[PDB]
Amino acid sequence: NQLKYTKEDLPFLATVYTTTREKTDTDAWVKPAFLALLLPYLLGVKAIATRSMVPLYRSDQDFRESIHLDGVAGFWSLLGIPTDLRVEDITPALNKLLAIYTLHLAARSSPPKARWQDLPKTVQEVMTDVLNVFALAEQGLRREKRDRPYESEV
RNA sequence: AGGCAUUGAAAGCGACCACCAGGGGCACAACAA
Repeated sequence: NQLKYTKEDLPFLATVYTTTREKTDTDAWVKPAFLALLLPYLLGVKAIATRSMVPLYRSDQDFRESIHLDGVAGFWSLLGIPTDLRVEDITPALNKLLAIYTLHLAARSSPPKARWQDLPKTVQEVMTDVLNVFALAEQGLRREKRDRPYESEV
């Protein structure tokens, strides 16, 4: 949103926190889960995402994983992505998470209202059988009232 | 009015067609205490 925060304390324990205005859990977890994979990929830092005000304190081999996610909504467990990740796994995780977000927002979403309350069903069909990726594409087409995909979407 | 004589060979189907389009999710609810 050349330093501008020079009066603020140096962050030895750097915590960042989310707020959302629909009241459900999957809606609460979609931005933290994305941020908790993302910030280690941008900055090489180690993340714990939790509801807990007390953290796990990190040290020289507590550091043996890059990310922990304490108790994510069940869309996470349904994707089968680990709740704890070593640094090599973070780009596989960001790929699966954005691939399911960019597939949920195509069908079972509306342009001003993302309807993340339905994300567990979009994950469960994609994981059951991979051709359901095209079943979701086709749902998108019908919402969009379009009979055929663009050449790019194919 | 009589005897006689109530039938006979062959054929018993042949061609073509055994479907056509279009739809194959639609809505919402993902926690409550």
